[PDB]
Amino acid sequence: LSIGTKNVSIYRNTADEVIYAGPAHDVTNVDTVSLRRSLPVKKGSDNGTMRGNMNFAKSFPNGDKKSLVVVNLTAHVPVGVDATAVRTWMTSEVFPGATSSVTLDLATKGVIHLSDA
Amino acid sequence: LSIGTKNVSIYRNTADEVIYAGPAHDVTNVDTVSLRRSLPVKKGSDNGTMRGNMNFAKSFPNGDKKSLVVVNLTAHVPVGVDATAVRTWMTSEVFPGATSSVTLDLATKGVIHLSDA
Amino acid sequence: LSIGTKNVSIYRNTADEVIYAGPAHDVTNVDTVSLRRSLPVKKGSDNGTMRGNMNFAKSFPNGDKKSLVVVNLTAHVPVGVDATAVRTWMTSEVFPGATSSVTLDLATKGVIHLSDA
Amino acid sequence: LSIGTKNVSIYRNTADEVIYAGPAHDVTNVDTVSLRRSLPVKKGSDNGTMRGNMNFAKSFPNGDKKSLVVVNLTAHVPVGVDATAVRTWMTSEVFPGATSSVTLDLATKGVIHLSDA
Amino acid sequence: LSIGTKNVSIYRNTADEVIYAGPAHDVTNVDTVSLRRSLPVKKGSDNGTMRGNMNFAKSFPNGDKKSLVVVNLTAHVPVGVDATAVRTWMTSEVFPGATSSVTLDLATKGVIHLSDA
Amino acid sequence: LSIGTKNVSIYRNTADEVIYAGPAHDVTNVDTVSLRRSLPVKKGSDNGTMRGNMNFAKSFPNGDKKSLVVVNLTAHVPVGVDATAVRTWMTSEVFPGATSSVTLDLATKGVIHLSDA
Repeated sequence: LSIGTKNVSIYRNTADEVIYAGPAHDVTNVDTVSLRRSLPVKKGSDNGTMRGNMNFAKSFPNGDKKSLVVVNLTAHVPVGVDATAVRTWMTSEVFPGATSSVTLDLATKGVIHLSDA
Repeated sequence: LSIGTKNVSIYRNTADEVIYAGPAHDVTNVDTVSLRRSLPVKKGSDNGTMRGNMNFAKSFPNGDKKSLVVVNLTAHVPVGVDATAVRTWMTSEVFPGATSSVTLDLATKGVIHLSDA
Repeated sequence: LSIGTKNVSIYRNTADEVIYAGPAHDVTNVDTVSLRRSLPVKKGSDNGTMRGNMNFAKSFPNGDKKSLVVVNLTAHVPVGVDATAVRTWMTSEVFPGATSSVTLDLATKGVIHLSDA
Repeated sequence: LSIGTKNVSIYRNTADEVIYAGPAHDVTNVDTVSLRRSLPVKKGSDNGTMRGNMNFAKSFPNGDKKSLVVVNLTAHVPVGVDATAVRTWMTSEVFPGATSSVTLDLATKGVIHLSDA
Repeated sequence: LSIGTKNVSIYRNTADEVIYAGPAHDVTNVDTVSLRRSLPVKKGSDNGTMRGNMNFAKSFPNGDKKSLVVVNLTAHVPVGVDATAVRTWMTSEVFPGATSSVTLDLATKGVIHLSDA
Repeated sequence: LSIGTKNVSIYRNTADEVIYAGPAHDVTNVDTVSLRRSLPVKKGSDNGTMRGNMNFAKSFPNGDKKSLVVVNLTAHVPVGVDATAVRTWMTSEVFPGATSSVTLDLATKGVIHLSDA
C-alpha cells in the first residue's frame, strides 16, 4: 500500500473519506494522506460535479511547539465530461506546473508574479 | 513566462491574485492558471498562516455545452516553520503522491481506496 | 475481487452495504454492483428474516442523455430455515429460471405470459 | 410451459401479474413463480420506466412450522434505452454474478465483503 | 487474515471498529473477533488516552437455547508513555498471566484467591 | 503466590475483589493485578451470568509525571453453558489471538486492520 513513493497503511475508513498514515504517524506526530470525495448530486438539469480532495498533513517544529502543514489537491469534474480527456490534461498540463518551483515559491514566499523567460 | 512546460501570459492582475492565460484561452475556451496568496495576519500572539493557492481551469466538451474542470493545489504553512524543511517535504513526499495514478483515479472516478500493491 | 466473470474494486463501504465499481465506472458512466444486508432482528418471539440484496447498476445511452438500468436480486430467508436446503433450492430452481429468456423478456418487453412450449 | 428447468402451470392471471405454480404447489405447500410488470407511466417530460419483477416463493420447514422463502429479481428499464444492449449486459454481466456463490453467501451468511482474488 | 491461529474475514467495517468473522459465523451463530479503538482526544493540556478493545464472541449450547460467551480485552495507554516499555510489559507481565489457569478459573467459577504456590 | 511468571502478594481483600501487588508496588508506584467477580443472580427464569475480570495496572514515566497503564480482561459466561467447552475455546481460540502482535498494535497504535496474511 503506497501513495507515490511513500508507503502507507489504512488509518481510518468512512463512507467517502479514507485516511492513511505514513510510517512516522503516531499519537503526537501527524503524517497523514486523506482521500476524500464528494459524489455528484443530480439537482435540476445539472447532473452534478464529482469533487476529489487529496490532503497531506505533516507535523513540523515551530519554535517550541508543533505546527500542522497541510497541502490540499482538489479537483472538480462535472458529470458528462470525458474522463480520458481530463486525465490527459491533468497529466500533461496540471501535474508539471503543480510540482514546479512556482508552487514552492508561492508556498514559502507568497510569489504570485512569475518571471521572466 | 512558463508554468511547468506550458507558456502563459499575464491575463489579470490584482493585489493578491494573478491569472495567467494559456495558448488556448479565448472568449469561448478557458485555459487559465491562477496564483493566489493569503498573507499571514499576526493577530494577537499567533503569527498566522501563509496560504498559497494554485488554480488550473480548463473548458471541456459536455454534451452540447461546455463544462469547467478546475484543479486546486493549496498549501497552508504556519509562520515559524522552516521553509527549507517544508520545501523538502513537498518535493520528496507531496509532489510524487499528488502526480500519481491515485490523483487521477480520485479526480475522474472518485476512488478513495488505493488497493493493494 | 470478482463477481462472476467481472473484476471489481472496493468503492464504497458502509456498515451493511458495500458498493463495488466495475472497470467502466467513472464520473460519467455508472458500472456498479452493490451488496446489502438486513440482518434479522429477533423481536418478541419471532426470530426475524435475513434480507440479502444484490444491485446491478449500469448507465446506457437514452437519446441525448444517459439512463440508469438497475437489476435487483433479493433473498428473504426466515431464521431457522436450513441454509443448505435454501442454497440447493436457489441453485437448482431459482438460478436457472432467473437467467433464462423469461427474465430478459420480462425486463426488456414486459412479457408475463411464457407461452407455450 | 416451463421456467428455467422447472415445469409450471398457470395458477392465477391478472392484468399485470401472472402467478405460475410448480408441480408441488398445493393448498399447504407454496411453490410459485410470479411474473409482475409495472408499465411505464409517461409523466411530464420523463417517458417513465418499465419495472419487471420475478418472484420465487417456496415453503420450507422452519422447526415445527413452515416459513416462506422468497427470491425477487427486479429490473428497472427506462423508456428510450436500446433493449438489445440491455439484454446483452444482463446476459454477460448481471446473470453470471447473480447466480454465483456471492448470492448464496449473502443470503445465508450476510456476507457483503468480497474476498480475495 | 489471521488473529492468532484463526482465519477470519472482514464482516463489518466502521470508522472505529472492524468485526472479523470466523469459519463458524453465520446468520444464526456467532463467531466473531471485533477490534475497537478510541483515539486520543487532546482535551485541555492532557494529550488524552489511547483505548484499544479486542472482543471475542461465540455462541454456545445452553440447554435448549444458545448463549453468547464474550471475552473482552481492553488496554488504556496514556499519550506520552513510551510505547516500547508498554509492549515489553504486556509481553512479559500481562500476557503470561492473562492466559494462565487463573483466567480459566475466574471465568468459569469466579475464583479470586489463587492459593498458594 | 504466582499470576503467570509474576510473584505477587495479597494487598487488598474484599468480598468480590482481591488486589495482589507485584514486587514494584509501593505507596507512590502502582504494580497490581486485581481479580474481580460478579456472581450469577437468579433473576426470574434467567439463571444469571458469571462475570470475571482480570485487571493489570502499572505506572510508567510520562514526561515529567507518572501515568497509569491498565489492561483489562473480562469474561462473561452465562449459567448453564458447559464449562469445558468454554475453557477449550479460550485456550485454543481466544488466548492465542489475545497475546499476538495484534494486541500490541491495537494497544499502542490503535490498529484495527490486520492486513493481510
